[PDB]
Amino acid sequence: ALWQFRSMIKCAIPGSHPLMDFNNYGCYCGLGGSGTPVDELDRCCETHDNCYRDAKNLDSCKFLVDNPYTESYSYSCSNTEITCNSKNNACEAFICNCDRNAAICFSKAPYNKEHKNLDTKKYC
Ligand SMILES: O=C(O)Cc1cccc2ccccc12
Ligand SMILES: [Ca+2]
Ligand SMILES: [Ca+2]
Repeated sequence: ALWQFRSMIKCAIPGSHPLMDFNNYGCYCGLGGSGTPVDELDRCCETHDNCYRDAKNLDSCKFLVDNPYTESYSYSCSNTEITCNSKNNACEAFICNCDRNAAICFSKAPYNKEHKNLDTKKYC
């Protein structure tokens, strides 16, 4: 679920504040997305967006309000290590891995201040 993804980021990148840092970054980090990502970080977000897309299109999963963000899994954090609980059902595991892969990705992408709150009507 959304809150848990926020905590994943705090786990992968300890000195970080997610809502502020990664929301409305580039073209994909934020609600929806458009165009080509600008950045490796932005790419991390596009892949996340696509991961949620695929999850919605697993005909065996029916998320509340049709939003995968709505779905909790369990997962733990041990010194930069995110671990998805094996006991999460197939749909929760999938979402879990979207979030975790995205937090691992964010932790290795260059953060470019330029791109925070990008003019998306122009550059995306
Ligand atoms: O996925 C989204 O729609 C927005 C979104 C994207 C990336 C990181 C985030 C961190 C905290 C809250 C929202 C976030
Ligand atoms: Ca997005
Ligand atoms: Ca759940």
